[PDB]
Amino acid sequence: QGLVYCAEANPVSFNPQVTTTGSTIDIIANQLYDRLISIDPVTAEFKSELATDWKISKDGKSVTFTLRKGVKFHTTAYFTPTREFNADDVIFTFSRLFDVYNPYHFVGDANYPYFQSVGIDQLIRKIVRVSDHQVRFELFNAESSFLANMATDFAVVLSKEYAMALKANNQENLFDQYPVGTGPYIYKEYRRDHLVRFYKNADYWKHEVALEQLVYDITPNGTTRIAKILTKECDVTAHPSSAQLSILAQRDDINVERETNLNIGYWAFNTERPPFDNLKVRQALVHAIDIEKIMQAVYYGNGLRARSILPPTSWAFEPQKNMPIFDPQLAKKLLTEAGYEKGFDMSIWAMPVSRIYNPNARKMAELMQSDLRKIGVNVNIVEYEWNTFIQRIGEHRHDSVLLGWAADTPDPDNFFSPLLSCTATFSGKNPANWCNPEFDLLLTKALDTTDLNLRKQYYDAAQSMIIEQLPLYPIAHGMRFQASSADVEGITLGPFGAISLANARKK
Repeated sequence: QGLVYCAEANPVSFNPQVTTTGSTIDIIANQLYDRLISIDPVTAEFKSELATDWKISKDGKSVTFTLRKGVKFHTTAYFTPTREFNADDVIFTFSRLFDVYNPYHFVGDANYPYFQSVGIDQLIRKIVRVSDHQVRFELFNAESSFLANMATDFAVVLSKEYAMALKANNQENLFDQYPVGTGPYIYKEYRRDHLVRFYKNADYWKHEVALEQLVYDITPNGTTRIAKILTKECDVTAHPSSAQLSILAQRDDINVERETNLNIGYWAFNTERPPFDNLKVRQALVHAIDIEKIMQAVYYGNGLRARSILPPTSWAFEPQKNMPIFDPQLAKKLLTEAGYEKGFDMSIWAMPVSRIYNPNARKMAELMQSDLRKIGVNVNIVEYEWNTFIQRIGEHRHDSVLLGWAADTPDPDNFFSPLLSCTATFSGKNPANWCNPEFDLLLTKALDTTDLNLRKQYYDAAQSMIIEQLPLYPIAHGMRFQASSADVEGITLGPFGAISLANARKK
């Protein structure tokens, strides 16, 4: 038997290294690949994946991974391995991110958005082959988030042999399109904007894989995904429309999981674009927004109002005393002092698809447009296809944007570096377009130490800084939902990271 998953977007690649977009990661990361290590969703301890063991040196500058033996790369229509997984695959995979001499470093777009945002090339000096099944990472400095970064869905292990065979024929451009991994499923077919089809990996190292066939039905329209699960054309539906949760709840043969999750939905200002570079304007705009109306009409009472950019479940969470409160009069008063008592036009870019942190950006934008009109700010709503949308926000084309972040790890840095740091801005991320070295300094110091208390102190000051300067306005944290036919079991919906179907089964 097989399983049909209704995906909300086309995958932008079959290599997790080149995107941070959940829509893509959900499809490819846990299905085709494995990592060196993962993070236990309950205890937050690192768990063995392709690494059986790891040790950090005294000074935190060397990390040694012992590797699993007997691990096979996929046999696909286009590739048949000659050897089992080893240290060379690790050294190739990760050096491709930071080493300009790696022959794939510049392949495709030459962009690795997560890794560049956390400044990977200022972190890894080199990777040493101590033996066939052991490698040592040498770092320029200790970073307390390093293992957490090696546990992200982006840190998959690629095939050096495949990479090299394609290079010998000048077909490096196929590497990221026709993937080879060690994961539970294998690439069979992809039809742009229609479907992707994976097959069971009969050689999977970790366990026997239950499903023979995995199909992703690319279906951007939220109501259509509801429709498809109701008619049983799909067995699993990504990100169900909150307006249709009640309908799904009433169907006996449909299960809907609802889980707490580390995420933030926010309204980011393009801080390099006047007038949004003016702090008074940013303050004015936020006080104009009826957030409680939003908690009700958008999140349907299922979200938690944001008290900080960090979700209350983050270990560094600290509620901010000066969170802006809804006050149109105060909003009007600031707008004037900012020099805009006749207001101005502005765009609010809205996502076309439901996300954990914002189930309906369009509706939220419309509510905001209505609120803002009341103080003379004329909003036009901008919206594009999901992947196009992410790309243009990455180019900072917008005045302001409704976006957010679903955390890939429970390490608080995962909210800060990829979101608000200088390097993030220079790597096509950071919707606020905010480069503040004094803020970046706090994040560096939080990483110079492993001491939780010391880290939290810096994250406390980082949190306060975001509220004072308002590069973005934290709005809410959402629940993670997923709908599936009652015939489906073994699906993992955790508090961070992408979906996995590795243990999925029917009946």
